[PDB]
Amino acid sequence: STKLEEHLEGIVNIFHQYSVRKGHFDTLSKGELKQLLTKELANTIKNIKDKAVIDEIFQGLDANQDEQVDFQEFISLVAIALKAAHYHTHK
Amino acid sequence: STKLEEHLEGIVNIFHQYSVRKGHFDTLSKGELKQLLTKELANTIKNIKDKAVIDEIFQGLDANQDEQVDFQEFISLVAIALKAAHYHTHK
Ligand SMILES: [Ca+2]
Ligand SMILES: [Ca+2]
Ligand SMILES: [Ca+2]
Ligand SMILES: [Ca+2]
Ligand SMILES: [Cu+2]
Ligand SMILES: [Cu+2]
Repeated sequence: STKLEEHLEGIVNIFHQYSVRKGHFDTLSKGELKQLLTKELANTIKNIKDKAVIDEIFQGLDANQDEQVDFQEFISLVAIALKAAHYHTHK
Repeated sequence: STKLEEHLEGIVNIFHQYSVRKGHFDTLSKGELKQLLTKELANTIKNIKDKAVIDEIFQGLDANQDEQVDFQEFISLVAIALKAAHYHTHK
């Protein structure tokens, strides 16, 4: 409804377009995370292509080591991307 | 440049339209946070026009106790609001 709320809805929508693909409809496997990062965060994260970088993000986000990133764990990634977007407006 | 990246930039933009108003240009006073919450999140968080409700959210954000919500602290509100918006798409 407000522009902020539309941004919140959009982030949720984008999570879901990747989370539905395989396995649990509401969590991201590593493959789904990889597709999300590659496509949707291509200009935000350095070395986004490199394989090592994705295994390491994935391990960092998977706080309970069940090999899935749930919505709550995914929020840590949004936090990282928000800080960088903030940095980017000033630099 | 991606849709996700635009949403993240849009969130920063909205933080700045309130943070520049008074005192430090890059942090939110309780006054600026009040305005932001009531105008931009009016449909996302329960009963946000009560005085008691605004005060609670400010204190919870201001984690080092310096009377400002800087952008890093503001990311916690974004996290709260994302979880709320996620809960609402399924409920
Ligand atoms: Ca999945
Ligand atoms: Ca997990
Ligand atoms: Ca300010
Ligand atoms: Ca503070
Ligand atoms: Cu969901
Ligand atoms: Cu700023």
